[PDB]
Amino acid sequence: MKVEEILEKALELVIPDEEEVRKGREAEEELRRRLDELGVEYVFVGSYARNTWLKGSLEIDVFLLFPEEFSKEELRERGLEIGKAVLDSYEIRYAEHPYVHGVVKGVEVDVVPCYKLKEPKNIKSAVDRTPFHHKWLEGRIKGKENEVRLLKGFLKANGIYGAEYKVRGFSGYLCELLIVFYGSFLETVKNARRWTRRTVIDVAKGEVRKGEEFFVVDPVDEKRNVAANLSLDNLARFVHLCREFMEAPSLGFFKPKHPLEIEPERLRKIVEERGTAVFAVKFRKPDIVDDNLYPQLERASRKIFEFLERENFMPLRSAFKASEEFCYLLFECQIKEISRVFRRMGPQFEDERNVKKFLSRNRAFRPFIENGRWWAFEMRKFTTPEEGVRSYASTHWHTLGKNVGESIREYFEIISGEKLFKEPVTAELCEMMGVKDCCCM
Amino acid sequence: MKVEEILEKALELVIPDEEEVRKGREAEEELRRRLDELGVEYVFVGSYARNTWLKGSLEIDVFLLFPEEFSKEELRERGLEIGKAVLDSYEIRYAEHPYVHGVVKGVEVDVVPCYKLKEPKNIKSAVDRTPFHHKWLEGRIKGKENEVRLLKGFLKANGIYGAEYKVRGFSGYLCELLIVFYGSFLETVKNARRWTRRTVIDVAKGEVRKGEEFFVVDPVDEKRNVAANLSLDNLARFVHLCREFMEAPSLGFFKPKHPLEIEPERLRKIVEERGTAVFAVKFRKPDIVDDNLYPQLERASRKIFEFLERENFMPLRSAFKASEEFCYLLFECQIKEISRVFRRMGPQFEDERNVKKFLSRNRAFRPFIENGRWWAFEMRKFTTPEEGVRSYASTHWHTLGKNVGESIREYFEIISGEKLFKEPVTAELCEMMGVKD
RNA sequence: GGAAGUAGAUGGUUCAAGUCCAUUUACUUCCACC
RNA sequence: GGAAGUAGAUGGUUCAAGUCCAUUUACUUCCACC
Ligand SMILES: Nc1ncnc2c1ncn2[C@@H]1O[C@H](COP(=O)(O)OP(=O)(O)OP(=O)(O)O)[C@@H](O)[C@H]1O
Ligand SMILES: Nc1ncnc2c1ncn2[C@@H]1O[C@H](COP(=O)(O)OP(=O)(O)OP(=O)(O)O)[C@@H](O)[C@H]1O
Ligand SMILES: [Mn+2]
Repeated sequence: MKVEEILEKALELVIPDEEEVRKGREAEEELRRRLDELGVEYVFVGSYARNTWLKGSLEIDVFLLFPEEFSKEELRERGLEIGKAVLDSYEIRYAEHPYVHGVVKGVEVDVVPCYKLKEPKNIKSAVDRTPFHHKWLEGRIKGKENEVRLLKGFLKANGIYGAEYKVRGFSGYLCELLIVFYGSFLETVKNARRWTRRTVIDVAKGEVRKGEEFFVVDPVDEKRNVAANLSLDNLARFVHLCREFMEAPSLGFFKPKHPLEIEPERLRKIVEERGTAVFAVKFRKPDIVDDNLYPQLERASRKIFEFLERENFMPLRSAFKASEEFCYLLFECQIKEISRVFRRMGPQFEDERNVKKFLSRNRAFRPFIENGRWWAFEMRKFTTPEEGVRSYASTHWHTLGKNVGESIREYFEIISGEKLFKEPVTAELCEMMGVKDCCCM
Repeated sequence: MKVEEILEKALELVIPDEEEVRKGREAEEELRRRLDELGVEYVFVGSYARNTWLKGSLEIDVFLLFPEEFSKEELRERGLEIGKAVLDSYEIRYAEHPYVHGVVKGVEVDVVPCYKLKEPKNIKSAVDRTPFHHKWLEGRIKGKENEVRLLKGFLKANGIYGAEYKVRGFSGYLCELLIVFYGSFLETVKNARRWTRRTVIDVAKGEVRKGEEFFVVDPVDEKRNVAANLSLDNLARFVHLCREFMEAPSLGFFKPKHPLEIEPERLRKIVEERGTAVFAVKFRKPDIVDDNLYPQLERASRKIFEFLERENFMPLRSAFKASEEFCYLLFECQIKEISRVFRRMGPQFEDERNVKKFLSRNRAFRPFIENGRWWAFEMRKFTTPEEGVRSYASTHWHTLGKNVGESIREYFEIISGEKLFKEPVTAELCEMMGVKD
């Protein structure tokens, strides 16, 4: 179909209906009656206050403005007090900046404490720009909300919406800025296509520039990269998505895909067809927030992956999963088994004193001469990748992030092959190996 | 036994006995008589003519002299004809410069044609320097001819004596030059220790030097490297050898130990203990002289070894063997079997046009992005180093040396596992695998 | 918590470490959690 | 026959390989067979 019609149909996927808006307005009225009764300085920020929220994804943001003089400790104490005071029921978990998550009249709320500033240049808390963002966006976003919703739909469906470490994709606010910078979803997509990894997009200045890295300049604070946590890979995924959408437009880009329930039998065959070593490390999930788990999970992966590569097991790709009570670290290797013996470089034949030291050692085989250098044969303490990481992880748990490294210490195991296939990691496995035709809807 | 007491014993193995020399002088008188009777300018050279041959292996060198006017061909025709005429039973097989190998009274003989030059500069024939070697070295070795004999046995018990491509070792002449430079086998051994690949020995002026690479100058032709064919590794073996002898001297350094008969069962265990892929390419041996063969076996093997590495089989070492009718290229590999899928590198996402082509190629698995750029899983054609070289040797036979290549082109088998060990390549596997029993 | 940078200092590995594998002190950043 | 080198001519691989795998024509050495 023509791109214009594909977008009209996409709007039914991304615009909240009056069921949900009603439910939000009267959630807003209640929240206000409560906060007013409490006589506190507050301000509605975020997608709800600018009507740029997606269908079925409503969350109201209430900011409480405290005096700049307040300590970090007082900011916490009162923040949570009011937040608790104001919600039908609540929940407190945060990685660094304190807030309370909760519900009023069946709708989700974040009540967040912050400092009231005259300038967002220099910032006490980490969220101090948010009420300035809104003030910047408030007038400039009007009548473009649906463009925003389209871009947020396109992103979510394609798994790259959100700046959190779990996603490392596009923040909601980044979406709003882009729509402001580019006019419309379509125009964002059409331009997105020629973003290099060095595209600097200075919204306030209306400029596109070449810099050291991809960088969206926060209108509100110039030092701030709005896309600071957008992975170079997700940037790439996005520009590819754009190029692909404009060749062949489709409502598909706006509907999300889901892993297909794949038989432990079919992927037995797939793995053996590939003939690779695939195994995971299974360990108990440290009870910490998402934004803390995921970097350490990434870290754990890199470290073993690198261990695997300097040990010549020739790793391909790595992935991870965090279930309810377990985390897995998945790997695939080209080498299932390596020989016991390997080569070690020795001193040049002339360097007498070091040659002395080099054959000093007790070795099963005699060292030889090659291209005018001594060389030895020595044994490996392991010959398969599973054996390797079993050893690596046992002795190097410390280096695997503070919390997983500790959970791995208390207990970890290796699962490989069919045993591993009855674990809730198949989706990653499929994804990791580039398995075709295993996603749907 | 002290230092000099080891050269004493060795003398019986290096100096020719009563019988051996006496069979020479008469086999020499017999030779002058036929050659004179033919009326040729000829002159005796080499180890026998300088009383510098090792006991047991004697070879008389006779040089036919000719005017410079003779064509490349003319030199060759008379050279062979006079040769055939002079010897008893005789043999011709050479790689470039025509000589004739034979037997007289019972001993082995070489008769080589060459041109009578004024000076060994712009040397016409290949071997023209030999008379001019003799003319300089005769009167400078008169009495120290037992210092070469000690050096020769030493190097020949170590299989690193002989400049020919099967040995890449020390030339007989070079050893003679090491005595005239140093004065004694022992002193030669002393300095050897601080020899480097950077060494330039100048016999002409008697001066050690750190020039280009290793270079023993010929005082007869300054531009010759008398050490031209000594390998870097074979150098390395001699200099380590001399370090070992100096610190712990033995007669064992003169005994030629006979390549261990390690049973086919024993190393099947060692190879399985090492857990490595160890196979050989077996093919019919081309009917060519050694000097054209061994360089081709070197090349053949080098090329396959380099294939192996670039194919991620992680080879350790290689070796080769020439038998009656067969040749063997041996390899050992860390990887017995590699996965079927591998990674091909794509282009950076920004490059729309190359990304589009890279994605258009039919594969079995979705390509992915990693660290900015596209990557693709691809299926290998072979999963074992054996399947590997079968495929390589099949297609690249021509790059594997002129003749060995032709031979591989006709036929070869890849032998490994149980079948390999019952073939005449065990000696070479031990050496290659660094075995001690 | 993660990442980055600066000035360190230890361990282990190697014939050989400022470089490889870990550890740790000090300091300046940044990101995520809104 | 092998190797080092100067001046080009292709062919395969690959998204791209003037850089990977090969091939080829000249002129230039050099080594082994003594
Ligand atoms: N990573 C971030 N970078 C910049 N601003 C942020 C970030 N996270 C939150 N904010 C600010 O806080 C506001 C509320 O953010 P929140 O995480 O509640 O999502 P949102 O912007 O409301 O959009 P949506 O609800 O559609 O995901 C944002 O509009 C923005 O001003
Ligand atoms: N590669 C070489 N380089 C220089 N000179 C050589 C070479 N090969 C042979 N010659 C010359 O030809 C002569 C005869 O060589 P031949 O191959 O018969 O052995 P040799 O040097 O006489 O010693 P032996 O016969 O004891 O091994 C030598 O004395 C030497 O002068
Ligand atoms: Mn929100």
